Amino acid sequence: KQPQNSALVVVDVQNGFTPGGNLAVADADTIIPTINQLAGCFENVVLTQDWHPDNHISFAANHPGKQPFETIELDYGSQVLWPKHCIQGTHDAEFHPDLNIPTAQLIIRKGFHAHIDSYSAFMEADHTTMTGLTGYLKERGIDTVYVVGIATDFCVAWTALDAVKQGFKTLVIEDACKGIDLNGSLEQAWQTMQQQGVVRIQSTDLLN
Amino acid sequence: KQPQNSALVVVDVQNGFTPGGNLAVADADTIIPTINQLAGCFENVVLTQDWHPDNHISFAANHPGKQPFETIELDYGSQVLWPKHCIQGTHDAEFHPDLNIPTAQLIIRKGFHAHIDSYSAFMEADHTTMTGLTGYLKERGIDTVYVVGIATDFCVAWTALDAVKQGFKTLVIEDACKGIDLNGSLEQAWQTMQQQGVVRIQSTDLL
Ligand SMILES: O=C(O)c1cccnc1
Ligand SMILES: O=C(O)c1cccnc1
Ligand SMILES: [Zn+2]
Ligand SMILES: [Zn+2]
Repeated sequence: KQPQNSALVVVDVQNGFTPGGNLAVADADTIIPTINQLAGCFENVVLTQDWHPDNHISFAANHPGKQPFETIELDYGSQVLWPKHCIQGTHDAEFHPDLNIPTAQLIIRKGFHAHIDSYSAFMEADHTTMTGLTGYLKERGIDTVYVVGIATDFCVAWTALDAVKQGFKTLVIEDACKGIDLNGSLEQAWQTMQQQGVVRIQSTDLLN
Repeated sequence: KQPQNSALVVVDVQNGFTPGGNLAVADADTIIPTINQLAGCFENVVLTQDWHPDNHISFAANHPGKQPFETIELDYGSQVLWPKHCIQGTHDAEFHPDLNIPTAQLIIRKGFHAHIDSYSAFMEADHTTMTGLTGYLKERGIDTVYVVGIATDFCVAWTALDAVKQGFKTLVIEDACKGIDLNGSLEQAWQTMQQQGVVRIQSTDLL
């Protein structure tokens, strides 16, 4: 069992990002059993939820003339636009029915500001609005974060990279993640994470 | 329309503490519509969930020869013993079906250490284990906390009192709360809360 100063952060294991959902990442449901097992290795487990209002600025539907998977320039920089997904209170937003972590101690929703996305569970896309997560973990005596979930190259990568920025020892458990790979995002995410000192590990490194 | 520096904390609006549940507080379902309406006044809304393992020390069932509602002495002081309630993953632990706050931004579970209760969403019964809530709220720029839910004299009172300890301006919205009143606990929880400068308001004051 991992020590009290470690937490597992389970990123967006939601209907919306799994097969059948509005932004389904192929095979993303196959990581769930590994995640359920990993969470049993940990004393401390947080789960995140993309939690968008219908009018969110990340939906291509809210920008005249723009299509899913196009990028647009916002006050805070480049924003990829998406199909509508994980809208607050909808089926798409719920956790995947295979997810089974009764010991989870926190559920932190993100992306709820209409005008600011938040792939990261730690900081919003404006690079300035802090979500509360850093404060929560530090108060609990947590100094080490392992990140799993969906998508590797968006919410997992940005959560991991913000965890580093905020002072956490950060690791990503690769086989408990699944990626989208838009215009080469997946390899770039791995390169950036590795440059910034995120440790790339496999589930077998913890379970055995 | 409350400013960004204020948050509504919704305490344990769960099947377990409402009519039908394992630790049912009479009429406690009746506060839910007011709560739903109040959440609509706030930018920032946090929900709490009592979240006990089956093994939990607060259950009478785990102390042979003790009865629900009797008090025993633990390491950290007095502990009321209860019916089994709000066990992790069970129907009893779930939010009440009438609760409707899609804008809620956090759900914090408490009471999950087998050996330590946690009526308060800020600090556990041992007076020392901090739950993370203080840091989360301070990080978000929140300095004022309004508290609603169940029970007025336990999880609501302790949450409010710990919030004061931690430096928040603290209010409790009386008609959006419901109590248990064990041996005078209700009137006393109000006394203590006011002595400590918790503001007692009514939903109509906010709405
Ligand atoms: O990585 C995610 O979970 C994600 C991807 C696209 C949009 N919103 C969230
Ligand atoms: O106030 C509460 O929610 C409460 C009351 C008794 C036991 N556990 C929690
Ligand atoms: Zn999103
Ligand atoms: Zn309890």
